[PDB]
Amino acid sequence: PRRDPFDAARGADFDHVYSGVVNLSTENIYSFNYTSQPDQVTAVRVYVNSSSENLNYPVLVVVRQQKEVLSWQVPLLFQGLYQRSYNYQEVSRTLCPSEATNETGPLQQLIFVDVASMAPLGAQYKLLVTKLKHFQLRTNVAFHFTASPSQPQYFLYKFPKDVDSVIIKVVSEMAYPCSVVSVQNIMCPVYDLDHNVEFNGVYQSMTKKAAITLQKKDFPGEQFFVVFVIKPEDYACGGSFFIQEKENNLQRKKNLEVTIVPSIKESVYVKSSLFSVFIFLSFYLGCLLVGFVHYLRFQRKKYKIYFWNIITIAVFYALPVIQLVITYQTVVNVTGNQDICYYNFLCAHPLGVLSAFNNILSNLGHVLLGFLFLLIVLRRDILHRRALEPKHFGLFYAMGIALMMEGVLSACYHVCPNYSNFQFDTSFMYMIAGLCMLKLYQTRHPDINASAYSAYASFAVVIMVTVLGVVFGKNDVWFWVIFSAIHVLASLALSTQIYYMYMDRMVLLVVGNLVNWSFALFGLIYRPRDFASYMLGIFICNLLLYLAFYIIMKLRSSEKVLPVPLFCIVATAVMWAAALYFFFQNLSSWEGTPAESREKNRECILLDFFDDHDIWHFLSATALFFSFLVLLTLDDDLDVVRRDQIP
Amino acid sequence: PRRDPFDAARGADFDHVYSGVVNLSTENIYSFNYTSQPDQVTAVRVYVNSSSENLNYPVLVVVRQQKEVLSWQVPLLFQGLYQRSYNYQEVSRTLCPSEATNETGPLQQLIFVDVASMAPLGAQYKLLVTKLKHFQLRTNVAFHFTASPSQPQYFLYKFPKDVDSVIIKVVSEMAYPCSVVSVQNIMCPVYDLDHNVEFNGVYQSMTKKAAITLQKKDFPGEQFFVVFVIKPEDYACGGSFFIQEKENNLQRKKNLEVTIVPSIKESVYVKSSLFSVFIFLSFYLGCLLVGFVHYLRFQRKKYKIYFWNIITIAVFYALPVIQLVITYQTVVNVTGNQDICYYNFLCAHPLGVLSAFNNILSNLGHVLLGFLFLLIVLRRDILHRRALEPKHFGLFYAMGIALMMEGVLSACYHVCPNYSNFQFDTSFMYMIAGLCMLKLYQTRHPDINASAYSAYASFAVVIMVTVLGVVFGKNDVWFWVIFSAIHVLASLALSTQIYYMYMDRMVLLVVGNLVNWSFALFGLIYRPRDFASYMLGIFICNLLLYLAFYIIMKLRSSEKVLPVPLFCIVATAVMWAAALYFFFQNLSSWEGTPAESREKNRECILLDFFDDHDIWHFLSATALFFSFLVLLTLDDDLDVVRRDQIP
Ligand SMILES: CCCCCCCCCCCCC/C=C\[C@@H](O)[C@H](CO)NC(=O)CCCCCCC
Ligand SMILES: CCCCCCCCCCCCC/C=C\[C@@H](O)[C@H](CO)NC(=O)CCCCCCC
Ligand SMILES: *[C@@H]1O[C@H](CO)[C@@H](O[C@@H]2O[C@H](CO)[C@@H](O)[C@H](O)[C@H]2NC(C)=O)[C@H](O)[C@H]1NC(C)=O
Ligand SMILES: *[C@@H]1O[C@H](CO)[C@@H](O[C@@H]2O[C@H](CO)[C@@H](O)[C@H](O)[C@H]2NC(C)=O)[C@H](O)[C@H]1NC(C)=O
Ligand SMILES: *[C@@H]1O[C@H](CO)[C@@H](O[C@@H]2O[C@H](CO)[C@@H](O)[C@H](O)[C@H]2NC(C)=O)[C@H](O)[C@H]1NC(C)=O
Ligand SMILES: *[C@@H]1O[C@H](CO)[C@@H](O[C@@H]2O[C@H](CO)[C@@H](O)[C@H](O)[C@H]2NC(C)=O)[C@H](O)[C@H]1NC(C)=O
Ligand SMILES: CC(C)CCC[C@@H](C)[C@H]1CC[C@H]2[C@@H]3CC=C4C[C@@H](O)CC[C@]4(C)[C@H]3CC[C@]12C
Ligand SMILES: CC(C)CCC[C@@H](C)[C@H]1CC[C@H]2[C@@H]3CC=C4C[C@@H](O)CC[C@]4(C)[C@H]3CC[C@]12C
Ligand SMILES: CC(C)CCC[C@@H](C)[C@H]1CC[C@H]2[C@@H]3CC=C4C[C@@H](O)CC[C@]4(C)[C@H]3CC[C@]12C
Ligand SMILES: CC(C)CCC[C@@H](C)[C@H]1CC[C@H]2[C@@H]3CC=C4C[C@@H](O)CC[C@]4(C)[C@H]3CC[C@]12C
Ligand SMILES: CC(C)CCC[C@@H](C)[C@H]1CC[C@H]2[C@@H]3CC=C4C[C@@H](O)CC[C@]4(C)[C@H]3CC[C@]12C
Ligand SMILES: CC(C)CCC[C@@H](C)[C@H]1CC[C@H]2[C@@H]3CC=C4C[C@@H](O)CC[C@]4(C)[C@H]3CC[C@]12C
Ligand SMILES: CC(C)CCC[C@@H](C)[C@H]1CC[C@H]2[C@@H]3CC=C4C[C@@H](O)CC[C@]4(C)[C@H]3CC[C@]12C
Ligand SMILES: CC(C)CCC[C@@H](C)[C@H]1CC[C@H]2[C@@H]3CC=C4C[C@@H](O)CC[C@]4(C)[C@H]3CC[C@]12C
Ligand SMILES: CC(C)CCC[C@@H](C)[C@H]1CC[C@H]2[C@@H]3CC=C4C[C@@H](O)CC[C@]4(C)[C@H]3CC[C@]12C
Ligand SMILES: CC(C)CCC[C@@H](C)[C@H]1CC[C@H]2[C@@H]3CC=C4C[C@@H](O)CC[C@]4(C)[C@H]3CC[C@]12C
Ligand SMILES: CC(C)CCC[C@@H](C)[C@H]1CC[C@H]2[C@@H]3CC=C4C[C@@H](O)CC[C@]4(C)[C@H]3CC[C@]12C
Ligand SMILES: CC(C)CCC[C@@H](C)[C@H]1CC[C@H]2[C@@H]3CC=C4C[C@@H](O)CC[C@]4(C)[C@H]3CC[C@]12C
Ligand SMILES: CC(C)CCC[C@@H](C)[C@H]1CC[C@H]2[C@@H]3CC=C4C[C@@H](O)CC[C@]4(C)[C@H]3CC[C@]12C
Ligand SMILES: CCCCCCCC/C=C\CCCCCCCC(=O)O
Ligand SMILES: CCCCCCCC/C=C\CCCCCCCC(=O)O
Ligand SMILES: *[C@@H]1O[C@H](CO)[C@@H](O)[C@H](O)[C@H]1NC(C)=O
Ligand SMILES: *[C@@H]1O[C@H](CO)[C@@H](O)[C@H](O)[C@H]1NC(C)=O
Ligand SMILES: *[C@@H]1O[C@H](CO)[C@@H](O)[C@H](O)[C@H]1NC(C)=O
Ligand SMILES: *[C@@H]1O[C@H](CO)[C@@H](O)[C@H](O)[C@H]1NC(C)=O
Ligand SMILES: [Ca+2]
Ligand SMILES: [Ca+2]
Ligand SMILES: [Zn+2]
Ligand SMILES: [Zn+2]
Repeated sequence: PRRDPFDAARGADFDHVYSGVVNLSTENIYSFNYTSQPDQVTAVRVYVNSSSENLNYPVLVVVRQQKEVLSWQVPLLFQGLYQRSYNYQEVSRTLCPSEATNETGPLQQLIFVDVASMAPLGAQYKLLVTKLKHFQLRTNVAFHFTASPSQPQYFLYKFPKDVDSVIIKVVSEMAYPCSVVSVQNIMCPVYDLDHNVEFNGVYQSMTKKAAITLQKKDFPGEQFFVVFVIKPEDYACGGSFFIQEKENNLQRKKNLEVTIVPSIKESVYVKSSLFSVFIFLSFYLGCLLVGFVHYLRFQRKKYKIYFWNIITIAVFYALPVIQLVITYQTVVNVTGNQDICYYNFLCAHPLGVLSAFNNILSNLGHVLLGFLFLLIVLRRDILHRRALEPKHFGLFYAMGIALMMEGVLSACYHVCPNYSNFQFDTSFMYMIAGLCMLKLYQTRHPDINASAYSAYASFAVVIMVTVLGVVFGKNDVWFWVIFSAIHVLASLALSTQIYYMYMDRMVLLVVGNLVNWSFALFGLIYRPRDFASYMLGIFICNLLLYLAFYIIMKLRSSEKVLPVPLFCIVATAVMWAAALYFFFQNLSSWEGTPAESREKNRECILLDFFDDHDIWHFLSATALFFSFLVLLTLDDDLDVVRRDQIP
Repeated sequence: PRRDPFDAARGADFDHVYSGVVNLSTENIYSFNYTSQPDQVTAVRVYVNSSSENLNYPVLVVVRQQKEVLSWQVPLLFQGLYQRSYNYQEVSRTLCPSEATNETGPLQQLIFVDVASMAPLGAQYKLLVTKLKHFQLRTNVAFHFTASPSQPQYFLYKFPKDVDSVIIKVVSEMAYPCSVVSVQNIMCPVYDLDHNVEFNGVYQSMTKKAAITLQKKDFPGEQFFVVFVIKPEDYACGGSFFIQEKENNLQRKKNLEVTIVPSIKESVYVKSSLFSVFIFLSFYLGCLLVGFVHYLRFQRKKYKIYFWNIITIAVFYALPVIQLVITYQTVVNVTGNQDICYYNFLCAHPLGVLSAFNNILSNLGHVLLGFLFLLIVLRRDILHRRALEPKHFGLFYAMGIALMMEGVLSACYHVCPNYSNFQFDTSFMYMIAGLCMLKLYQTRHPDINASAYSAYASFAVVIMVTVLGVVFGKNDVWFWVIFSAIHVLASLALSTQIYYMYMDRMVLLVVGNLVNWSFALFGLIYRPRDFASYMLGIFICNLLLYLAFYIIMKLRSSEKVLPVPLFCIVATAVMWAAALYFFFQNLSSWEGTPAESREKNRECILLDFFDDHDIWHFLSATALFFSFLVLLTLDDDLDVVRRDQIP
């Protein structure tokens, strides 16, 4: 079979459109010839059109280079998820470039394009082969382009000498189509197809936003390829089947803008760590100063088992979650799949094997303030015991331990947030609250009744409300039924609690009922994603309302308050308002697909290191500490009445 | 460029070897022609050989059919993991068949094969195109074949009219190379390459064994393709640098044998469920019978808060694990990746959305026997309270709840076992043991000391030993250090405990030390994969061994025993022996890669439903129940001594 390609290989030119017709007894060969100079990269792009009547007899296209062969067919055919098919009549591909070194010198390159078909009568085609002027990407310079499910794109980036780490930020002005962004190494071939893109590099599915962080040391040669591949359907990105438009002539054209920006330096790490440590060591320093001043001026002129049980429970609850999150982080590091953790990729600063270092360093406040509260409670206990030789000190010990464990579990959860972890930190608080309530009720004894046995009934209702939330997830009318059930339960539980402990009585009862109804309407506005956290927030705010009612009844001239109580309460109110502002900024969400969560990402504001969530962590820790301080030292004037005052 | 393929397309013959030389000015074209008859499937296979000097100028091969174009190059190039390359001189592929049905009638088919190269002098090649006689697979008939990294294979299976579910079992005699087995649907194209095989169907990585279960209703047309693809390196399958035989020219040939077998029916499900329920309801029936007999013959002629605390802890520990395993199962069902859960794939029988129904139904014994034990203890407590108007009843309630929770947590773990789940069920037991020991020590009071505070020191040593095991995993001499440490700790802890409670005393001390040293030797022989479970087993065996000294001392004519105690001890001894036998048959392991774990899979022996692990579950539950019964009813004869006997 002696065939000479050069006999019919037409010497073709770049940037020229060739029309043709091919059938069984015909085949078309085009020969393209060019030269590559040193220290310069040239990419070639091939475009083929064919009309859609060629369904049973497509047009087969083959591209031959010195070491590679590529091939496809027009129109491209895609298989849907629900037995549906799509066809695209325009196909474009970029051929893998070969860099030229000064030692090698300029090289001559030859390319062959073969177009064939098996149509009995004839198939029409149009061909166009061009060079790419915009192939190499520059730092800090935004680049716009367009992609299609049959026309994938990819570009080249070279690391600058000084830069040690970069971030690729990709933004589109509209979702649907949804795509995949991949980063791969230089060596050919380049996997830019739907069925092999998620094989080599690191990739992220995206609809409106995407961000990837890279380090120089992981790329030999200090260069990489960025590949953009569109998908035929939006099922994987939270959408439905094909959204046909007026122009859809099948095409899903997505307009994209890409930027590559250098990352921060380690001085930012040092400054952020020092600030975070000092802002909370200031509390210890101030407490020591106040104690020293009081000693200089004013002085001159049983529960152990209830502590060790909680310690044991905390340790043996914390260990497995630590192991699980370690496994998650290792898997994410190894595989390169970045759709596992729901980070805030715009301000996820890594350190070592850690992906988001800031989100873990932000939890220092919980631990430090819990330890300081434990120290204060221990001081009070020691002083009381020495004076005797103040009854619920075990409750305050449990409070401090719960604060510290909240910090620890939040740090564990933020290693890799997904939809299989929030439950641990949500449920530890339920366990601690149940233990504390049971111990308090037993310590109070029945005596009269006591009260009306509402506490364990409410806790049980909480238990199967959590069970029901586990069973049915956003299931028809069950959602509204359980929502109304829990709201009414909280309402009448607060009602009976305030009644069992006189116009102020029913005035405050009506106020509390109105506040609970306001909570109900707020929940009606925005549906609650998770039931356990919703109930926990309602429970905490109900306790705050009860504390407010208690202090308002104490402030009716029956008793007095020291400077420390009202200083603590005003600090608590201010800090709670400040924290509640930041609580409503959600930069990610495990409720939806990773792309939808990525749509909400935001840059960070404080010293270029901390986003809204870190500030929320800080403020919540401070507010909880001050609220606990209010709770502990509220009854101090009653010490004036001697002979075994209120405990 | 008008070119006629038929001018040089030599009419070629099947099963004939064609040799040739091609270069820049020469291209070889072969035309193959055949016919497909109705109700018959034919597949075509293409083979290309090329020598090794064609490194910079390979041979490019293109295959053209009516609706598909395929292409590759010889020698095939593969990229390693640490910057290495491999080249293969022989390539072969199977073309996607098109089945002809009676309404369409026989179809004439034409195929073109084009061979080209850009060598400046000349490149040699050899080509052979054949039909496949053995393409369709039959039921219960083994089939042998051979595969290579550059010669993937795949076959077709059609569901019989009556079989509703099948199992594909693949077996090879030697690992290294390690391969991938995939199941996909009928519609072309077929992904049989390293970079796209894990995209559409369901797949498993294998070295010696593989097993996949399929249901008919998931496949339109009731047929599928089974694809076998070998890998260039063994890194993903627990392997090191690829092994090269003395003979090998590079080629990693793998001999495989594949069988397809129908699955079991629902009658087995019904029979197994009935047997599992009744074998444990027999205990309730016998207890009721003995109570009725005792009533007919012999009669004719404070802790509440502890129970509720334990219940709260159990519930709020159990829930998040349930959510986590639900998420795991949903993910493994959706993504089709069967390397996530470490099942025993040879006897994993699905039901609904459950992948291994037997491994969960085998846990009924724990729950049922725990309920029976709790009922017995409650009866004893009620009778004692009625007689008064019997001290550690809270401890026995704790044991019953612990049996409940062991059953529940093991059932949760077996939903999808991997290297993230054993920690929960391991740690709950440590938490329960610590709480119970603390309660016992506090209630018994120091009085004298009490003892030497050995228990708290031992538990602390357990604490940071578990922490260290979390930190260092098989890290050089540290492994041996911690091993010797906890064996020594157990030895002297047991020595102190027995000494604090007389040649018999020294005899028993020597016996206990020798037993602990035997444990140390056994641990030296086989390394402990997990530290926490090793410590738990050591503690359990030491506990029943301490019970052994207790009874042997009690039978020194000072006191007697009733029929129930010695029946219980003989029962627990024999059932512990049987359970310990079944405990050493490991059919899966998360220590290694999924393929290495699959190497240990085994069929199931009991009623075609239950493997060895299920028998272990049953026997362990029964043995634990009888040991608890031994503990509860050991001191009954001393009730003869009235006036406030021992509590
Ligand atoms: C019975 C005696 C006291 C028991 C003490 C233990 C239980 C009280 C909570 C202890 C501190 C845990 C912190 C609570 C909540 C927040 O961290 C989280 C947000 O991550 N949940 C949320 O839901 C957000 C917070 C909701 C805010 C409500 C409005 C102020
Ligand atoms: C201290 C007062 C009583 C406390 C009661 C609660 C704590 C004791 C443990 C209760 C039983 C839990 C189950 C134990 C073991 C097995 O399930 C597992 C293997 O699945 N571990 C294993 O290690 C296997 C079993 C090892 C057996 C060794 C030889 C008998
Ligand atoms: C479609 O195929 C037919 C034959 O199957 C082609 O007809 C002849 O093609 C040769 C090839 O160069 C010409 O030399 C003859 O002149 C053609 N015959 C006639 C009567 O025109 C036909 O050319 C093919 N279609 C196209 C567009 O090339
Ligand atoms: C293939 O079809 C596309 C779409 O019909 C053609 O793209 C058009 O190109 C012209 C430039 O000559 C533009 O003015 C039009 O706006 C384009 N149409 C669009 C963007 O929808 C393309 O020229 C055709 N030919 C090739 C070789 O691609
Ligand atoms: C290798 O290429 C050279 C030129 O590029 C071929 O030399 C001529 O090839 C044509 C077509 O095959 C023949 O008609 C001439 O007779 C060849 N010239 C000579 C001097 O032999 C050469 O044939 C190619 N190699 C092979 C094996 O065909
Ligand atoms: C390609 O090379 C292989 C290996 O050299 C050839 O396979 C040999 O085939 C013959 C029969 O023709 C056997 O007797 C040998 O044992 C085979 N060698 C092996 C398996 O290593 C093959 O024939 C060559 N040609 C083609 C077209 O594949
Ligand atoms: C190799 C490059 C990244 C070095 C840059 C130095 C950075 C990574 C170092 C310098 C100061 C360090 C911090 C100093 C103090 C603390 C508080 C301590 O309780 C936890 C560790 C932590 C938070 C350190 C983390 C690592 C740190 C931020
Ligand atoms: C025995 C009882 C009454 C002791 C009560 C605890 C005392 C020592 C605690 C409770 C509230 C504390 C204050 C709370 C907040 C601040 C603001 C901070 O920027 C400096 C420290 C300072 C000023 C703390 C000093 C110590 C403090 C006064
Ligand atoms: C009570 C106080 C002392 C508790 C302090 C807990 C701190 C030190 C623990 C809790 C959770 C831990 C993290 C859990 C998981 C991982 C992932 C692993 O790949 C690197 C270490 C890292 C990031 C751990 C670092 C240490 C860590 C932050
Ligand atoms: C040594 C290897 C084989 C251990 C296997 C563990 C890996 C493969 C498992 C363990 C935990 C798993 C993840 C658990 C939860 C999620 C979140 C979900 O939205 C997508 C699936 C995903 C991301 C799972 C993917 C597979 C996974 C990462
Ligand atoms: C005592 C406590 C721990 C018992 C908790 C039982 C809960 C977790 C169990 C009992 C019944 C279970 C359900 C039974 C059936 C189905 C239908 C299936 O398509 C999805 C899972 C789902 C919805 C199960 C989810 C888990 C479930 C709700
Ligand atoms: C959405 C789920 C998953 C988590 C968040 C749920 C909890 C923490 C949320 C949901 C409803 C919220 C409350 C709704 C309304 C009010 C009244 C307003 O004057 C102060 C804030 C307050 C009191 C909110 C506090 C936080 C809250 C209790
Ligand atoms: C302890 C509590 C009751 C103290 C007072 C809390 C007040 C000051 C808090 C609670 C609810 C908060 C608001 C909740 C929601 C929003 C909408 C947002 O787009 C801007 C901030 C804004 C408007 C917050 C401002 C501060 C706010 C009004
Ligand atoms: C549609 C096909 C699969 C129907 C076949 C019937 C099978 C699946 C049915 C028939 C009898 C059933 C069992 C009957 C009793 C029990 C004990 C109970 O404590 C849990 C459910 C369990 C274990 C059932 C599981 C499902 C079961 C085995
Ligand atoms: C108050 C004290 C003495 C109560 C003692 C519990 C008695 C009633 C229990 C403890 C051990 C029990 C036995 C344990 C196991 C079996 C084997 C079974 O195939 C028949 C019932 C039988 C033989 C049980 C009968 C009831 C039994 C004897
Ligand atoms: C104290 C007794 C009553 C507790 C009984 C617990 C049993 C009924 C619970 C505990 C764990 C549960 C399983 C946990 C996870 C899943 C996966 C989900 O996709 C289907 C339900 C299934 C398979 C649950 C079935 C019911 C289950 C086995
Ligand atoms: C109070 C208890 C819960 C604290 C337990 C601390 C444990 C979980 C922490 C403390 C120090 C941590 C280690 C610190 C550094 C490294 C090196 C890194 O390459 C792998 C993770 C590893 C090995 C961490 C694993 C988690 C770790 C061991
Ligand atoms: C291997 C890890 C992961 C889990 C298993 C650890 C525990 C359960 C194993 C390891 C060592 C084992 C012991 C080794 C030696 C003896 C003495 C022999 O006469 C009876 C079995 C007995 C008493 C074994 C019981 C089970 C045991 C304690
Ligand atoms: C409570 C205990 C001390 C009762 C006596 C336990 C005896 C009978 C048990 C403990 C360890 C067991 C052995 C463990 C492992 C093996 C190796 C296996 O290939 C054959 C069975 C054999 C040899 C078992 C036989 C039974 C065995 C010897
Ligand atoms: C409750 C959380 C409190 C957080 C305290 C500070 C957290 C410090 C965490 C670990 C820092 C070092 C480990 C990070 C990766 C180790 C790799 C390396 O450092 O080289
Ligand atoms: C401690 C565990 C004891 C196990 C008791 C029996 C387990 C029964 C588990 C659930 C059975 C029904 C759920 C299985 C899949 C439901 C889907 C379906 O049946 O259609
Ligand atoms: C490609 O162009 C160069 C420049 O003139 C020429 O020397 C070379 O022969 C051309 N290649 C072919 C195959 O014609
Ligand atoms: C290659 O050599 C030329 C000759 O001066 C030089 O300009 C160029 O920088 C060299 N390439 C590199 C990468 O240094
Ligand atoms: C293939 O063989 C059949 C049988 O003789 C013949 O009719 C047909 O023309 C052949 N195909 C071609 C392209 O000649
Ligand atoms: C098609 O028709 C033939 C004619 O007898 C028959 O044998 C064959 O079974 C039919 N095909 C099917 C799928 O039934
Ligand atoms: Ca590449
Ligand atoms: Ca397919
Ligand atoms: Zn958080
Ligand atoms: Zn098990």
